[PDB]
Amino acid sequence: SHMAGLEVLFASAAPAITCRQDALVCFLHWEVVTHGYCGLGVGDQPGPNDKKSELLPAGWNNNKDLYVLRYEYKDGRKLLVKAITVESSMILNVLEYGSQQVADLTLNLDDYIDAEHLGDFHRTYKNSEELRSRIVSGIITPI
Repeated sequence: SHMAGLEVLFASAAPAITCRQDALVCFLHWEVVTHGYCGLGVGDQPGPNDKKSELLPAGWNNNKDLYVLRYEYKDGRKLLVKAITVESSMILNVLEYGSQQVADLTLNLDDYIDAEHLGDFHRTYKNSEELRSRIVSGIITPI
């Protein structure tokens, strides 16, 4: 049991996946999404193109140092997700925009992404299952 779709998302974003970070944030998007959420858009205030969507928002990958993404839960529970690049790592930091609850998590790109396999979804992810737990158990659960 892990939900289907990461391969698709990664295909659907494929032109956009250029750096390790991009793949990291792509994996993150699908875990947010498969656990109740719908993406809303880029940035931290709603721009003019806020489609409720499962896809990555347009310009989700413009800034390789900082990723800013807004989500909104199937039923309720809105979200502001920041993936901050630091050296060989990312800091995930996530706000429930309406309980100012806050989650954190740091991830070593050296241990999870392969820059030498970016062009191949099947070898991009070095530790799908650990990466999946850490993210679930560290960012999603603290609803």
